[PDB]
Amino acid sequence: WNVNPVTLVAASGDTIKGSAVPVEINVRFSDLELVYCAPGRWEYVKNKQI
Amino acid sequence: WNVNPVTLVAASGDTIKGSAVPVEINVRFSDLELVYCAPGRWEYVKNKQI
Repeated sequence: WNVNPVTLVAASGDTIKGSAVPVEINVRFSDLELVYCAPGRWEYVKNKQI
Repeated sequence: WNVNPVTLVAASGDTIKGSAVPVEINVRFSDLELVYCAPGRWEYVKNKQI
């Protein structure tokens, strides 16, 4: 990540956050903690890495 | 930790960070989180005691 990054795709339905469009991560190091959150949501730890 | 300090060690092999010389964790609490990272690197969260 950076270089060729993530492409994060939630499929329709319950959003990860906001408008559900696929999120991308430039952040060089990164680690992704995401849970399905009862209001039909996928939590994402904001800006983080090692 | 604090008090009697830690010693993290990188000896030859791959560098933890930078020069691989042993990095010493002073701080009272600490959380040691490192990976073996394909650029031969062991990255640990700075600060992030418990």
